[PDB]
Amino acid sequence: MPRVVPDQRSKFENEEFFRKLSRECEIKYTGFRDRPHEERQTRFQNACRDGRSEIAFVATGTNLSLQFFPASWQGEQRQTPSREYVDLEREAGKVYLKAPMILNGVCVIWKGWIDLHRLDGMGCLEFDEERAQQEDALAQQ
Repeated sequence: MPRVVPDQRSKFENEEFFRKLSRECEIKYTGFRDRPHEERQTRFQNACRDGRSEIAFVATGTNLSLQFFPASWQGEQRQTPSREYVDLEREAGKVYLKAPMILNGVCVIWKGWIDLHRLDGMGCLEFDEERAQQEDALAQQ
């Protein structure tokens, strides 16, 4: 029972929420900051160390827990935060990340940056055309 639909991009491109979300729109923190927000700033930057953060989406007020790390890491058991997938450097004031997730029978990727002052930023969704193809290969051998 595969999860990839005939046209994964068809849904990621035609689906409404999937579309409005497939794009880029304001985002903010709404995970474990409900209590220690100002600290959450470090909890988030500290979570970026483990390639995992909890970001909220202003588009439709949807909570999202994503795991961002270099997918090209094989055997590297140790978890290291690289600006390749999880940035924590001053490349534009805030820090942006990229993580590959599984959305409605389609390979998706959420990318966005968080502001280290207000604890909010800009997020967006994207579809994976590199892995999407393999789904066909693996699903079809």
